[PDB]
Amino acid sequence: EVKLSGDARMGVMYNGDDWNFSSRSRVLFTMSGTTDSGLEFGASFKAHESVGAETGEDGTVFLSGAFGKIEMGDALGASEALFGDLYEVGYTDLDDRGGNDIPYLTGDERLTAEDNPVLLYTYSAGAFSVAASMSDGKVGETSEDDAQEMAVAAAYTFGNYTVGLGYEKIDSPDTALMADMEQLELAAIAKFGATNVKAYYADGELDRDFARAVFDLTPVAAAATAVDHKAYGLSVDSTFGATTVGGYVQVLDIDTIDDVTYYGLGASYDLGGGASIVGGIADNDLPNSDMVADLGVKFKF
Amino acid sequence: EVKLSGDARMGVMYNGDDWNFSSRSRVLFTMSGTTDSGLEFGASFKAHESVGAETGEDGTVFLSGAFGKIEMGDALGASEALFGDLYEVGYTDLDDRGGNDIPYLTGDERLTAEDNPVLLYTYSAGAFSVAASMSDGKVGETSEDDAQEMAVAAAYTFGNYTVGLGYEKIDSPDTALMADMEQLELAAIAKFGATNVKAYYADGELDRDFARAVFDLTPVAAAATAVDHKAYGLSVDSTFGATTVGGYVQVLDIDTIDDVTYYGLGASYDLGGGASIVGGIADNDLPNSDMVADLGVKFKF
Amino acid sequence: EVKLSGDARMGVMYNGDDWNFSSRSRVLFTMSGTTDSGLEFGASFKAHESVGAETGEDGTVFLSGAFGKIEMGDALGASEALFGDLYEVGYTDLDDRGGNDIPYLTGDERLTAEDNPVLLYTYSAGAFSVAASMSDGKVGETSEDDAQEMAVAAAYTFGNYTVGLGYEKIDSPDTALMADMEQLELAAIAKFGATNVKAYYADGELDRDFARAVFDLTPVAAAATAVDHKAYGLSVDSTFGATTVGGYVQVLDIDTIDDVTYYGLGASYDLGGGASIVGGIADNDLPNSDMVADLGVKFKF
Ligand SMILES: CCCCCCCCOCCOCCOCCOCCO
Ligand SMILES: CCCCCCCCOCCOCCOCCOCCO
Ligand SMILES: CCCCCCCCOCCOCCOCCOCCO
Repeated sequence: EVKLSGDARMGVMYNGDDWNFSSRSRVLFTMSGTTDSGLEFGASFKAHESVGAETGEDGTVFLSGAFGKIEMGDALGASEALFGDLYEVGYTDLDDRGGNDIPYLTGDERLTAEDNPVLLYTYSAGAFSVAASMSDGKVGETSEDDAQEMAVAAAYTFGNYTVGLGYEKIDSPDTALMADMEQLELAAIAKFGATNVKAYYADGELDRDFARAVFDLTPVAAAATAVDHKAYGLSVDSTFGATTVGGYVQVLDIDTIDDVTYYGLGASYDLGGGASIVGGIADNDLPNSDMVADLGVKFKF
Repeated sequence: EVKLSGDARMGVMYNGDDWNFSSRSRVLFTMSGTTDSGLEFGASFKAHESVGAETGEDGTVFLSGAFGKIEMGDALGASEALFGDLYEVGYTDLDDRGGNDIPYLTGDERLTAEDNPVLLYTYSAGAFSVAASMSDGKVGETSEDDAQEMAVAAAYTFGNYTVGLGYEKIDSPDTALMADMEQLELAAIAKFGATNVKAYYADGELDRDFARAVFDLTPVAAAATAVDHKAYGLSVDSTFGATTVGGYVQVLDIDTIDDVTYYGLGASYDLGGGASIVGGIADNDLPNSDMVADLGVKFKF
Repeated sequence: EVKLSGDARMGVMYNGDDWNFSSRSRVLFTMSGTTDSGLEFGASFKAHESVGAETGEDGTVFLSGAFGKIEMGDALGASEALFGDLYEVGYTDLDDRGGNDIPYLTGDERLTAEDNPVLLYTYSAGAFSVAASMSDGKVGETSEDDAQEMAVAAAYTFGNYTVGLGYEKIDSPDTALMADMEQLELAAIAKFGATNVKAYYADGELDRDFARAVFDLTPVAAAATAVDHKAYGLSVDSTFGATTVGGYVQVLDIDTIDDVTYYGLGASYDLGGGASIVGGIADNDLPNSDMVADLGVKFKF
């Protein structure tokens, strides 16, 4: 069975200097089935991904059961599968100055995307959850000696709160050229009525020149070094009636290289029916940074 | 909600010299919704446009209400939104020698396409209609100082006839390189039973070397000059029973550069059910021009 | 009317040296309609082919009736339309070492693919079938003097068996550069309960350097020569309960150039519901050849 859903948005966006019209529409194909013993299986991808979904680069395929779910394709990484990301600000998701996303190292469309189809395993039992993920250590089916990437996370919900932790590791095929990167994450999610609060603290080590490239700095002509980093952040959103207001603030401090605090503030008004007016503002504290902002309508079909 | 429709055609086509098989199939995704106060909203794009529809280059998004409809994306331009184009000849739309389309300067996939998402506003009240359109004056969200393009049109239906007028203007970012282009259009549409008659007269001014490029002439190594042009044409089609016969003739006279009359004659036979046999013939009076022609079946699903 | 179906698979694949995750998902658009006298017409293409299906390179359009079916697009060639191919081994279709496909010269995505939309005509009456196919002798609608390719096949079912024959011919536009290629095929299909047996014998002549390129050999700096070849093979599959086991073996002997025998063995277990576990092994006898193999699940929606 194949079900269709879709979305669209339109409005105006300020990129720091000019306003521009911004719009889009997408269509999602969700396919499902149950085997005779009650195993579930399915697949989904958006229409603009038809081509990569046909090679396993985009879209995901899965099979679940009493043993947990195995998913393959552009599967999220284990930590991000359990904890997700922060309040999404702006109708276009105002990612320009850093975004609402938690800086997960692996999985998805993140640092490991070249590796795809990656595999995600997840399993819950009552109030606990575990997730583990990895590439094959080759570039999909072309047996390329590469990035072996992997992650593990686990959570525990106790009433109102989930708290969890995860570990992500990216192995370098030539550490004289690229240090291995690793990160440890702790996250705590709390819902109190119409308010959601999500907070995280991650720490680990990054390859020097990847870290210098994050902040847009030329690399240094030397062998690879690992620098230490710690990241952390918070979003709060609440809904009153049909109005949600929310924001987030996060910091990345990569030691010996630079520090940035980035943030955003947004609001939505639900017109009911699948449409809402959404608008937002995000920025960070580095040097250049010019706020971006937007305002428009978002539609779910 | 997401509805699917689609089309397909197949037959043989004569390009001036040889016959070739010609065929295609397309699928259109139409998505709709109503908000709690009865505002309508939607989005649509064809499957082969999944990629550009995801950036706002292809497909359109809209929101309508008592105030009129706002549409954003590859929106038609205001004049073309009210008056449309002439009898479509041939199963492949025999556009080779000039086509059935009225030479609108803006909107759509026309001279302004780079500008997209462009915006179209339309509003009717009883028997009158207004439409206005424009780009943002940037290249979508990449704030590129460019083509500010805009148009306005209005119509009035009085029984059997609509008559209307429109104005289209394209501003040059460096008039020493490209003159501004403008056009004024008047159109009159009349339905008399099973006969439709559409006629227009447009006039204005074009950039010299754009006009020379239309007729496929090298440009002249000089600063930009505007040349004056006037365009006009007519189509008539009628249906008897299951057979429609129709044609059009149009002329473009760009002063000091060249004149062309182009035309076409076609017929359809409806097999009922969404299929019809369609065939046609088009040509113009320039020098080379070898008639193109075709014959095949067209299918709507 | 537009119906959606789709498929997906996931598992691990061994390419001769390494195992890799391999997965995909696809969506097929099938569109149909009946005219007032009961002619059927339709079109279909997969989502990842939206772009070529819009030019007639991918997907097919058709119109059938009492006269037979005419199909245009990426239509299969006449022989392959009647006889199909051998047991498909492996969840990814383990085509690496030669595959389960019978070496048809024309149609489809085979040697004639550049030619597409190609045309297929088929007609059955009781127990007999005929099929004929061809390109236009141009490169679709760009009138390119090329490959005129064509084929004819016919079959006869007598109870338990179909036996048939076909002829395929590819004409060279410069025989000093490329010999014409031709092939004659005989095939016999037999179903005995849950067992299917398919066998073929083809023979003809190939262009020398195409034949040398098949076996991956540099060509020889001389004018084109035709070499003679004969191909033949067999697959057997049977289902016991929910387990199907099957395999095939085929040989290509191109005279004065090289001989290869290629084969594969696979099995499926049906989980019911559209999912099955499939796995397989294929290889050939040339020199390098390292077996490929796979194991995973396949899903139909
Ligand atoms: C710890 C691994 C991080 C991996 C993902 C990168 C996280 C990026 O967000 C942090 C930085 O703030 C935004 C980027 O700063 C660069 C300049 O602004 C962009 C235009 O020049
Ligand atoms: C007034 C602005 C016009 C902007 C759109 C162009 C209108 C084109 O149709 C008129 C010309 O007739 C067809 C083209 O003539 C050129 C040569 O034929 C094509 C193959 O060489
Ligand atoms: C008679 C016309 C044949 C036209 C289609 C080609 C048939 C290919 O299958 C036969 C050969 O066996 C597989 C290929 O052998 C080449 C080397 O292996 C591949 C990796 O190097």
